[PDB]
This record gives sequence, C-alpha cells and structure tokens, in this order.
Amino acid sequence: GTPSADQVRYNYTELPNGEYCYTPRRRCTSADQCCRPYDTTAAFHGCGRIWPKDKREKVDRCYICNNEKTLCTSVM
Repeated sequence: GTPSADQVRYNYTELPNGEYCYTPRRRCTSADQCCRPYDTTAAFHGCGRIWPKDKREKVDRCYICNNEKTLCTSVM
C-alpha cells in the first residue's frame, strides 16, 4: 500500500535520437529524454530539479516520481 522506491523506478525504452534513455539524477535537456517510469500508470517522467542539491548548481536533471507524487528518486 505505502509508497516505495519501486514506484520511482524506470524502464529502458528506445528514443527517437537513437539512444535508449538518460539515467535518473542525470543532466538532461528534454523531459522526453529522461527515462520513463517503470509504471506509467503509477508514475510519470520529466526533466527538472526535485532536490535542493540540484538547485545549488541550477541544472535540470532526469527525475521520476510516483502517481501519488509522495515519493521520488534519491538526491545522490
């Protein structure tokens, strides 16, 4: 029932640029690049900063949270 790291997981997919996807907590340019969540029905993708650490450098990074938006990938 409760949220878990499994909810903020990701799945390996193919991108239009020829690559697969950019790992989480990695500097990206477009959300589409950021690896999508393992369960699109229980999570979403996007490029930004969901932590104070990334805010310091001010650099958009791949992130993945659950549908409940209660749990998200680690900061490190």
